[PDB]
Amino acid sequence: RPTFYRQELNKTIWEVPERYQNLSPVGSGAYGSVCAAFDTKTGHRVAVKKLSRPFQSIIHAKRTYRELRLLKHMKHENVIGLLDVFTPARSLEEFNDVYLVTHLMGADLNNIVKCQKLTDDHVQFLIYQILRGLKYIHSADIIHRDLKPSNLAVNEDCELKILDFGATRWYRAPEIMLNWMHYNQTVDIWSVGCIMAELLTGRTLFPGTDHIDQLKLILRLVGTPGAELLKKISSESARNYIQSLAQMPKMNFANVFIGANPLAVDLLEKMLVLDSDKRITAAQALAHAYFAQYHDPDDEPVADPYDQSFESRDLLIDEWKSLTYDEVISFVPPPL
Ligand SMILES: CS(=O)(=O)N1CCC[C@@H](NC(=O)[C@H](CCC2CCCCC2)NC(=O)c2ccc(CNc3ncnc4c3cnn4-c3ccccc3)cc2)C1
Repeated sequence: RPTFYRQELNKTIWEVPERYQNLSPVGSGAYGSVCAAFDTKTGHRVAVKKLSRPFQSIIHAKRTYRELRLLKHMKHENVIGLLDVFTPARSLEEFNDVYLVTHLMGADLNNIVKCQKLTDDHVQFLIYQILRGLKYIHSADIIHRDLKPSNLAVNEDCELKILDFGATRWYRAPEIMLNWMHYNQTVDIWSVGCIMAELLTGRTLFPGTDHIDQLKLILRLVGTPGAELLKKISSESARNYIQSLAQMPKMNFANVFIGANPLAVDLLEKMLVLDSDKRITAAQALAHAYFAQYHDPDDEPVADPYDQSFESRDLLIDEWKSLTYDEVISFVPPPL
């Protein structure tokens, strides 16, 4: 067990191993309780996040568990990984505080776009990397559900990591804003479509004042729902609403991206599909011709089996808090 040290940072008690020095608060608050540190073991900068009110309720307890269970699983170049998870607690009796260590983020994809006007070489490479990360995540039966530029970290090499820091609206698949039952991984693909369009056009594709405004901007671009789609909505009320919000004059798809590489527009067209059963998968996307320059199949792995069975459980804080401790004590850092 390592030696820890106390610290007040913005009226917040920060106890960490001494290997993590120069803790400095980052994200102006909005990213939760996060500090930039210096990993003295490796001499790189890192992010320490102290988890906030982690065992307050069943929901918070179970959510603390899922996160640690997820971070510990992600061993892929285009997805966030865990360098370190620690607690000051010398026992389960005392366990209340959880700290997570990751690479420090230099820029989100948002910052990138503010900095520079991206080329088609950039857009190919960036989207290739998101779809690669998604192929891995999807293989483990994990859906991101909140893919957006602020959750995409991008380095000096334009190398990219998918993460979730916790406007979502702009990038959200339409089935979710209509609260339909059926939900597949391709909700993420919709988001990649929205993100890619933004990288091509430099503007929010569906900049919707509210969710109803959003759904109008979508349906005028991706068409009044087809016979095929409507034949999969159950409620008369829902079907009448969906076709009721598709009363904006229809728009021409390729018109919206005049100037873009046609191979890009071709790909966008297979991502921004109303019918999620007919929307392309991450693994198919990787084989699209727009990624000729990068797409290597032998180098686009799937994840290992991910035990998600805890998702279905109604347990007590002390079960959640105990399963969490198990996972903290038993963590094995990645190699350097
Ligand atoms: C459903 S739920 O309810 O469980 N759900 C609630 C909302 C938050 C969700 N988070 C996660 O479950 C994911 C892990 C799940 C994976 C993520 C990848 C896709 C597949 C699923 N967790 C993460 O992705 C994460 C991110 C950062 C950290 C710590 N690291 C930083 N935390 C803040 N800020 C930072 C840094 C680094 N740099 N910066 C930074 C910020 C600003 C400026 C400079 C640097 C820790 C964890 C969980």
